[PDB]
Amino acid sequence: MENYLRKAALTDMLQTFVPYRTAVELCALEHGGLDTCDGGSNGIPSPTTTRYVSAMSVAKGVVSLTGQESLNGLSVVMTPGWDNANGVTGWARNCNIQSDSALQQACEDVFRFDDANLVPRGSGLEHHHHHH
Repeated sequence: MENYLRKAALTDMLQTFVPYRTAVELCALEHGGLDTCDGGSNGIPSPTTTRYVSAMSVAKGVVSLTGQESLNGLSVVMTPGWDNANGVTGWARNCNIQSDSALQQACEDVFRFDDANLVPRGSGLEHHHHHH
């Protein structure tokens, strides 16, 4: 339930992302593009792993964290939005761990996500059958 020690670790992991957020915003602001916000280009450092970091990728400002801490098998998908037309500019968080709901309990605590601020994830059904 609590898991404060691991939680604070995940908190620090999130706190490590915080500085990079500015770089993400700088990218989208200066280059006017989310498309330029990839790891290893546009001033954004190349995707790498620190001692505690297991894996992380940077794609169009979106960043996936994989097997981080006890959350082995789990992948967190941080999806920043930059849509002035939708009045939205924030980071959407999602925990994808299919085999271990227990790990989700830990990640969702720090990476907590509101219904409106989570990127939708589904099994097998991602394609939208609109063209009939």
